[PDB]
Amino acid sequence: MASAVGEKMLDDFEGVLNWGSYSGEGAKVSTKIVSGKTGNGMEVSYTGTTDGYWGTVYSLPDGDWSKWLKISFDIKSVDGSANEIRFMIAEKSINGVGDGEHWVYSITPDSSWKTIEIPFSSFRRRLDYQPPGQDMSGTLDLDNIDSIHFMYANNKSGKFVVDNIKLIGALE
Ligand SMILES: [Ca+2]
Ligand SMILES: [Ca+2]
Repeated sequence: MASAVGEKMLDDFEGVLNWGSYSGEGAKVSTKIVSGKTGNGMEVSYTGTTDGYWGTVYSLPDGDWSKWLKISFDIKSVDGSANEIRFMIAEKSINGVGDGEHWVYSITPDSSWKTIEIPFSSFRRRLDYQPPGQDMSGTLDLDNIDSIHFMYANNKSGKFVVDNIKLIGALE
């Protein structure tokens, strides 16, 4: 730890890749490390179909960040396209099986680097799909997070880079 601003880095891609990519049923993925907005970055590549799927997954060491934190990441498009993607956040189960609640938000990139900061206040529940070992609170609980997922939100192809994935929070 360093005795400064409440900013907490999560990932910055300066070491070996540590994310869980997947696709299927006529949809496809490809993924590797690159040069990023700072030092190294990660680049992903996707191919869609109307009923197929693609995504990639991060496993947190620490999963409470309530009272005042926001998230921030840097992103840029390497197809030039403004492809529609979504985040999904899984909450902890009160039973200790699977997940407790599923929360979503859709976003779009640009052809130059963008610093996407989100206050967590923009997310909603996944409406047709939720887990059985649930909390069902209608509150996204930054006391008790389980995992985070990047996912398809469209059926076309696309390619992009990401870096600088952190929590932010100060008086400024
Ligand atoms: Ca970096
Ligand atoms: Ca909840």
